[PDB]
This record gives sequence, C-alpha cells and structure tokens, in this order.
Amino acid sequence: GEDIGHIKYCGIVDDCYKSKKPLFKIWKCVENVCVLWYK
Repeated sequence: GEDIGHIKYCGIVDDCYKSKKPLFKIWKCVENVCVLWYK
C-alpha cells in the first residue's frame, strides 16, 4: 500500500520544526497527561 507513509513521532516541537499538529484538540495537558476541558 503506497511507498510513502511515515509517522511524525515527536514531542513538543524540539527538532522536527514545521510540525503538522499531531495532536487532536488539546485542552489541558499537565504532568505528561492530557485531559479534556470543554466537555
């Protein structure tokens, strides 16, 4: 299935500049733990 298709495994923009927003919605993340807020 295709030849190109790599994952952008990164942290919080450190070296892989020009990210593509690997997150989903991002509400409240702290202590290496992401939690919702809207709902």
